[PDB]
Amino acid sequence: RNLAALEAKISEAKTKKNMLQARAKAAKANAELQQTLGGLGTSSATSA
Amino acid sequence: RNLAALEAKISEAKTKKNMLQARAKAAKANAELQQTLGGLGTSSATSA
Repeated sequence: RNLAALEAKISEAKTKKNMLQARAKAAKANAELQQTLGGLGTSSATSA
Repeated sequence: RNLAALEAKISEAKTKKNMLQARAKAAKANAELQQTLGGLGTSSATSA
C-alpha cells in the first residue's frame, strides 16, 4: 500500500510540475510578445 | 543423559537465536522501508 501511494504521489507530482512549468513558460513568452508589441522602437525616425 | 540434554540445549539455542536474528533483521528492514516511504524528499522542487 505504501508503494501504491508513493507511486501515485510521484506520478502526480512529476506531471503537475511539468505542466505547470510548461504553462508558466508559455505565459512568460506571451507576456514578452505583448511587451515587444508595445516596445516597438521604429518611432525613432521622428528624429530624422 | 548429560550429552542428550546438552545436545538439546545446543540445538534449541542455535536455532532460536538464528531465527530471532533473522526476524529482527526483517523487522528493521521493514521499519527502514516505512521510514523511506515517509522520508521522501521530492517535495524540495517547491523551491524551484
